[PDB]
Amino acid sequence: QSLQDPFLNALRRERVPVSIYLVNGIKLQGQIESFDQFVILLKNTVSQMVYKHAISTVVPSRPVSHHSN
Amino acid sequence: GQSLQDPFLNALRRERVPVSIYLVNGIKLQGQIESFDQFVILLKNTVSQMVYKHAISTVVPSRPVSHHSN
Amino acid sequence: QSLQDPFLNALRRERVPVSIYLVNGIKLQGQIESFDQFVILLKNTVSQMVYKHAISTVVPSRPVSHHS
Amino acid sequence: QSLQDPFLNALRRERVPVSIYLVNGIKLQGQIESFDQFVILLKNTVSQMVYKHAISTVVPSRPVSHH
Amino acid sequence: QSLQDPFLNALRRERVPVSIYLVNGIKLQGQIESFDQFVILLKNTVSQMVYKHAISTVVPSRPVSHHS
Amino acid sequence: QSLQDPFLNALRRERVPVSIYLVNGIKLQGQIESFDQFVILLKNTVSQMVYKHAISTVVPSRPVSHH
Repeated sequence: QSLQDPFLNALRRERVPVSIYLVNGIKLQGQIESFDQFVILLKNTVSQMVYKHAISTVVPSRPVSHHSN
Repeated sequence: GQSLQDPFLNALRRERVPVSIYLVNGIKLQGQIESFDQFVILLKNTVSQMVYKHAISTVVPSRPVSHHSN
Repeated sequence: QSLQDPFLNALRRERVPVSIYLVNGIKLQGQIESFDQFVILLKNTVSQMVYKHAISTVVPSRPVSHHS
Repeated sequence: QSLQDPFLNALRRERVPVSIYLVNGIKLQGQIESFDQFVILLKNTVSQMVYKHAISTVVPSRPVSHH
Repeated sequence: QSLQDPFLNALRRERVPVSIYLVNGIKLQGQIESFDQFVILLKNTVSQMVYKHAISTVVPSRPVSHHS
Repeated sequence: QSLQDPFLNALRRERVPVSIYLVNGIKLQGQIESFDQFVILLKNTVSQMVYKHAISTVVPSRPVSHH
């Protein structure tokens, strides 16, 4: 019904490398493993739990089609 | 007042105007409002980037946008 | 009841130059056209939309009667 | 909530000079005129509306008997 | 059932010196007078009100039993 | 279903060293001692309380199962 879900779900389903930018000026990288009401797991060497409230932007490494409905 | 978010974001969208979104950390994002909902804005430029409104300070159009109001 | 609405309305009605300080450090300038539960529209050249969650303090440029 | 209203009320009544520090490191000064669920009106030369969500700490300039 | 209340109660009655670190990096000091759902009153020379939303970490100066 | 409960529980169960990056860019280390809807207890040399609203990301120092 909303946007968050399909956007993250395409990125993950596609295992596309993404960048996640934090409010503190840090730039995380890796693939979107899973997500939540509150968190995303970004997979790199380890799984890391990023809190949505500390996220500024989510930026794919390339155009991902069909981020649909 | 009334609800001002939608009529403003919608104006910027149908008119495919270039905007600058400013983050709470004082970083500047550019592009066009592709879509938006209760929590996020999709800013199309070279890709689509999901921006969380909670991380957004101010939205600025690059030129005046008519009505921008219901 | 609330203070935020009588206070802003007086600035809007009397169309006074205000300085909106944001949590980053940036000092916004201009006039308040309208507002909302979540945003203020500050005008100068363009109509720009501020989220209240990023505002620290609203300072009038000159004294305003913001009574009740 | 009920630890806050009595603290600010006491400050306001004594018209005590206070020091408001914001989540960004800036330090505001003046007197508490009014307050709300969301805002404090700190009076200086002008009345300035401060959002609580942007404040970290409110510091009395001298002791104040609260609740 | 939470940890945040037994944790602050323990520090309170024990009057152990704590260090409150703020979201921005500032370090407050003193003893925990009382507390709320939204605020903590940190006493030293004066009673200062700290907003929890601006608090990053609460670090007691000595080990404390904090159970229930 | 919560994802932050299994992840935190696994990390704690295994007593694994983690790094907690705060909304200010400072890194905290230790082991997860317990946790709340609002806080985590990071055990290092002292039992310290970290608020979740000040946490960017939680980083296990080595791969963990989190089945």
